[PDB]
Amino acid sequence: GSHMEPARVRCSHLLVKHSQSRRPSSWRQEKITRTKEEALELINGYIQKIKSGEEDFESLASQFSDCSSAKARGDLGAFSRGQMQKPFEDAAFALRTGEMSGPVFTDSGIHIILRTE
Repeated sequence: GSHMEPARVRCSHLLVKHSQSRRPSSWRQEKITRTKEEALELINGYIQKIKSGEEDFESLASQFSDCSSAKARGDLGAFSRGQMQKPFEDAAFALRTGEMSGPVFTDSGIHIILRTE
């Protein structure tokens, strides 16, 4: 008598892209020439800060996300399943209040998912 995964969850997301993509363009830089390994270093760097509580995810997502989502704070409030990608959904809906998925690798870049609520 339980629901298969939550129906709606709130999770904030950060996106770091890399050269290997169909569009290596950012809002803070023209051509993203950073390779995957460089992106990994960046991602892991934030992942540690998020656990230790060095910098706030909202501030990170609003600055380090190559996507326009940075200006959207990085948070999308409570979202349903049919709003996110398959890998994102699996990770986001598997995070409880305080959990962080980490590096979600997609073709459009690496997404960091943190359960804010």
